[PDB]
Amino acid sequence: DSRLLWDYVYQLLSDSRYENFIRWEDKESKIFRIVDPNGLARLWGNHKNRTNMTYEKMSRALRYYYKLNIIRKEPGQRLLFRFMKTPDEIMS
DNA sequence: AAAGCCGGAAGTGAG
DNA sequence: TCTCACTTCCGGCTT
Repeated sequence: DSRLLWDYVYQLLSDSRYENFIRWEDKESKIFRIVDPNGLARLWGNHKNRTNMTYEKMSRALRYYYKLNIIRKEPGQRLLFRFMKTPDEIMS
C-alpha cells in the first residue's frame, strides 16, 4: 500500500516538512498544489527505489489517476489537483 | 519557438 | 510464473 502513489501523496500532504514540494490549497475540499514538480518526481522515484524517474513520467501516472477518477485537474491555477475519493474509498 | 500538458499503447519491476 | 500499478515512448494539442 505504501508503494501506491495516492498513498504517498496523502502522506506528504499530512507532513508539513514537504510544504515546498506539495501542499493543500483547500484542505477541506481536498484541493492540493504541486509546488516543485522536479523535486517531487525525485522523492517518488526514490520512494519506489527506481532510476530515471521524471515528472513527465510521474504526471502520466497522475493522468492515469484521471482515468481511475482518483484525482482530477482543478482549473484554478497550474499544477492544482483535487482528490475525488478518500483513502477509504480508493481501497473500497 | 519552446515548454507543458494530454491520452493511446506498449513495456515492466515487484508482490 | 502472472498480474497490477504504474512506467516508457510519443504524436498531438495547449500555454
